[PDB]
Amino acid sequence: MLDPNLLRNEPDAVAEKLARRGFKLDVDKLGALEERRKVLQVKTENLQAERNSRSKSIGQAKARGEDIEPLRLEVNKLGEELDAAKAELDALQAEIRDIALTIPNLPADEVPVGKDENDNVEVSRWGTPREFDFEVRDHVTLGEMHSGLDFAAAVKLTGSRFVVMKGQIARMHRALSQFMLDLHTEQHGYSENYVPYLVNQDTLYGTGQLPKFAGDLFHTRPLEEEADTSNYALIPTAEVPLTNLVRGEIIDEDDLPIKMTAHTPCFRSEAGSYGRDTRGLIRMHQFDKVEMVQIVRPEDSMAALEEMTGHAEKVLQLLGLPYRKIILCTGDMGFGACKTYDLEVWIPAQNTYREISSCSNVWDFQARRMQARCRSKKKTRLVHTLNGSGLAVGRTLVAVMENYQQADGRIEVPEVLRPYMNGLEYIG
Amino acid sequence: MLDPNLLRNEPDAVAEKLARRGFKLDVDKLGALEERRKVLQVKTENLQAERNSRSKSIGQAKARGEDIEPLRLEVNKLGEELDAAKAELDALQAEIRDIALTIPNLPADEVPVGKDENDNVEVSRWGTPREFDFEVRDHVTLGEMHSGLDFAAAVKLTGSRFVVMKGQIARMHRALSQFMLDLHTEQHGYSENYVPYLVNQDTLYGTGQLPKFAGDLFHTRPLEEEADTSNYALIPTAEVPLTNLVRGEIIDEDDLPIKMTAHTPCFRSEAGSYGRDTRGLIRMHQFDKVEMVQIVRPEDSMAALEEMTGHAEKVLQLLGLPYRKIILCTGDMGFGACKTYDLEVWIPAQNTYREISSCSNVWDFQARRMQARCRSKKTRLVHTLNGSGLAVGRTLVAVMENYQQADGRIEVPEVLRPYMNGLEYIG
Ligand SMILES: Nc1ncnc2c1ncn2[C@@H]1O[C@H](COS(=O)(=O)NC(=O)[C@@H](N)CO)[C@@H](O)[C@H]1O
Ligand SMILES: Nc1ncnc2c1ncn2[C@@H]1O[C@H](COS(=O)(=O)NC(=O)[C@@H](N)CO)[C@@H](O)[C@H]1O
Repeated sequence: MLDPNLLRNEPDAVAEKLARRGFKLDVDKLGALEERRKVLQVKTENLQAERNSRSKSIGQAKARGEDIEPLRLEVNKLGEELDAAKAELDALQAEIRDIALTIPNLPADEVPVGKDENDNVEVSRWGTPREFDFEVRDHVTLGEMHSGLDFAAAVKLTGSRFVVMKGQIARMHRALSQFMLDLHTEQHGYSENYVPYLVNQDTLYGTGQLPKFAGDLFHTRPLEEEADTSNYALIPTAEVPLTNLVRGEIIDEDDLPIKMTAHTPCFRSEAGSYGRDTRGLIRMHQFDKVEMVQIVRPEDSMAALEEMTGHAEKVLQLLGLPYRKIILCTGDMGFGACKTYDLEVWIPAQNTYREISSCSNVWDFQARRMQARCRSKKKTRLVHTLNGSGLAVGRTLVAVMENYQQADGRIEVPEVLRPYMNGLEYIG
Repeated sequence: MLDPNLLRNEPDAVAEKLARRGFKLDVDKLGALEERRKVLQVKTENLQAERNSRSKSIGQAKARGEDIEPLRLEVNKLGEELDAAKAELDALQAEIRDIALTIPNLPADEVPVGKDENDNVEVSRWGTPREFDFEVRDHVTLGEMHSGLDFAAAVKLTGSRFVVMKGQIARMHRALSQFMLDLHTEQHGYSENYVPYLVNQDTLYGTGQLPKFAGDLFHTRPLEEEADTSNYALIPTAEVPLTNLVRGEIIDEDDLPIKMTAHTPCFRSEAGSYGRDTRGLIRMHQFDKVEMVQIVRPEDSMAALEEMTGHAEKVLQLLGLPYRKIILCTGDMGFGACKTYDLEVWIPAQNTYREISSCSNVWDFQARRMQARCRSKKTRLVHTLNGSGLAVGRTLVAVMENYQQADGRIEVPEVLRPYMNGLEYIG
């Protein structure tokens, strides 16, 4: 959610910034509801003052031995008028909240204006894509050769967009997640967390999956013994449970930043992807990801974005994987982001770079939904939140398999993963 | 599923064995359906002979120049009767299979007869429970002290019977999983697998979760774009996807045994657990577990059960955790097992042992459902086995409580220190 004061005091300036994202805010519809809400708030306050005064008059008339029936009739009338005005105000506030919950975040001023991915801007590059002296194989072919990636088995067990990994390739996928968690928790200052992989509706509203993106998730049916409290969804990223750990809290500013990481499976319906990324591990219903989340004071979020993006870049550099860093344009950003960097890793068989991390500054947008606040050394204000992949493990495995392949199909194990793979030098 | 030959031709002998595990086979109902099936099979044969004979008569009457119209109508009526016979036979065969899928496995002869968990038999015990010179703290209190187990945060994110682990305790939980996978893959001969955590209905029938235990699982709603193919359930154990990897296969016996391991989250509704293990990590909707699965030739499954149970015992021994090995009696075994060992670990704050692994020989029960066979020639069903090596959450409970110090710090078990960047103590 955006600051309601920006929506009430600068609705036209807010609408203009939102148009850059391709979002059309109906200023006049919201303004008419806000005007009706102000009228109803004044009415409820007037009715409450009038009812309270008439109640004091009853006490006095009763003590004076006067007839209290005319006053009792008035107090009853006023109580019902107050109940009607409160019901109308609650319905109006709900209508306003429903609109407010559909609005994407305001982009930061330095975000370039653009309509889609072609308008994103490269800000830096690292490393040189390997020049091969043989015909490269993609990760699916490499995984078949080593009996390490089995998509057919996953279709039998479950369905499309799942995988079964086996043996040395499964060990390498595990080693990547362990190297990532260790780097972030031993060198980058994040605290490790084990989280639920199912979450409730309050959590989904907190991070912005709800109300607009229910279709992007897998939902579980309620349990018979928890009939009214188990409408859950599988997490699409650890950003959702981690960010919500501060929901409803007031944190002392001196206890910020809070830096968290977790390795979890991530579940996505991938709706709207018919025929998109049908090869291999690129777009799965289930993928592992090592996530970074930061909860910071509002003054420090742009600085924290650079730090967190650097933490993701360090994973790629230590793995020897060439990449490019892109700033997303206004039209290509996620709902809650105000500024995002994507890291795109070189994928030899595709002869292009593919997204391996998104790092975003969410400003106070999720903090507002979650009422996550901070207190200065005594008035409170919303914190800022940030999230970033460090990294998507499946896509990192694709990049390692393809960039480290040898002419005979073996895959050299990157130096940093060897201590996690019992010293193994090559797959195959 | 049981061998259909045994159910059809020695139902009372099968009933005698099933009654020892507390299951009453309805021999009368099954026998009545089987007789209707055999009668319909004969009726179909009578009808087909009549249809072929009347069709042969048409050809003769056509060559002679006689009126073939009455014989043509007779052939059509016989075709309709054959159609009805076949539909009734298919419906009956489905009804018989539906019943067959509700029957538990036959217990092995050496399984002690008993009614419930009080009739289980202790086989062996290892180690000696620690004697404490201070008041024992439970894992929940220890987890609060170190800001490492946060159940209230999990209620806020999700609901009851979930947890959020943080910091050193979360790292210890991870180290346990890594130590277990490395032991099984590097010393015990298991192949590591990454598996789906959602599975389809065929997979659930393959391992026995369906038809009877749908209420034990979390089910996902179908996806709008996979409307007829995405009725999935979250896995309750990696046994489900791993064992189904051999579904529909004919394996050369020289390629057996197949030994697989995986580390996965496990999801369970825990229906019927009102007020049982309300506090802590012992009974959760989500828990991690390092699973072992073996696919073996039928002659080797009892030896494989001893080997696999020993693999799970080695995790406890290496972690210095006292335990007991129990053989479950007939009345306390799970649906698909023919023989199960319960490894139970010492839990200081509860002053008792709690199950940390179940190791089972499933005989040919899942192999039959999955049509997983092997060739030595003729084919036969493989045997399947599964065993926890171990449930990670309960192992964490056991490590936290058994290694606690007077001041609330927790000594890190020696074997986990290389997986915890050399950390000696939690705190
Ligand atoms: N369906 C998918 N299959 C495989 N990898 C995926 C899939 N969807 C996303 N990813 C990977 O996960 C990364 C992060 O996903 S994201 O949606 O862009 N961003 C987030 O989820 C944020 N919480 C930051 O991690 C992507 O950059 C991509 O590498
Ligand atoms: N809800 C739960 N929460 C935590 N741990 C559990 C839960 N249910 C079972 N476990 C643990 O998981 C172990 C194995 O579970 S089991 O159902 O007994 N058996 C299996 O699942 C078999 N596939 C062997 O692993 C149990 O011994 C127990 O230690």
